[PDB]
Amino acid sequence: QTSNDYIIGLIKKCDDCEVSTSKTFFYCGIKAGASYVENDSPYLNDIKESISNGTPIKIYFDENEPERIISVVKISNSEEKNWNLNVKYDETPFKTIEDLNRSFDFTTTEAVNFFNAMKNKSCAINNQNLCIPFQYANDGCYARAHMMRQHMNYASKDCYKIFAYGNLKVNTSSTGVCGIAWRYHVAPLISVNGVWNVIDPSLFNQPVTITTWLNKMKYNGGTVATTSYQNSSVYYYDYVSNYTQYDNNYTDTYSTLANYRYRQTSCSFL
Repeated sequence: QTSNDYIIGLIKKCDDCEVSTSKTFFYCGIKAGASYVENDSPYLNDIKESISNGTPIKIYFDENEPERIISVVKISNSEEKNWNLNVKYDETPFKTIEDLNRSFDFTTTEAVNFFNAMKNKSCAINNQNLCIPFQYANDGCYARAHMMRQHMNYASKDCYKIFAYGNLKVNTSSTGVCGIAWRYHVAPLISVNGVWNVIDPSLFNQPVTITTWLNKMKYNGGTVATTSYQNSSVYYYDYVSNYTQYDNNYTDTYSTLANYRYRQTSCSFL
């Protein structure tokens, strides 16, 4: 088995995943969705060793089944250095909404135009280099949010990132049931007439309130454990460990957009 689908990062055991005597579930790097490896896989011990040492590794995924780990391999010293250079452990500065209230300000129509402009960059609508894979719900929220941030900044606007964490579940099907499960989700957050609005074309067709955004992620008994607010420069943030990843040159963003460019949402449950 071969694949061009890899990432470099930490692996964590998935505690609240489906019980199985044949598969073991993990979270790889900063993916919002779980992966798994077969229990008889000759790489399972490499995964465990990586967890014990708390070090990043390269993980390859089945090109026909993106959730499935087909191998892992130790990374080089330069790969490890480059990975470490984007990592910080630090508390989020922001604990409340009032903290955000201190360019971040959009008019109502500025917000709507921006939303629409981002929606039109979807790979499903305009398939081209750097298109944003809104059509692929399983993963990639971190890169979609960071790319939206870049486009904002070009117009001299900025945002915060809102992260939700928990047993997140959404129904992506308009007609029936195409359920997707996440450990977290992130989207840009902008100020419109003094109300913070989430900009998430992967879930909505317009700017919405935080409450509306969070409520979407409680499908089929889904729950939100907590949320975190972050500077837009923050690519990923783990509220439990304070793990913080930056992507200042949009290297990982571009790589992720490209990886998911042609992917279609795969229903986690039916």
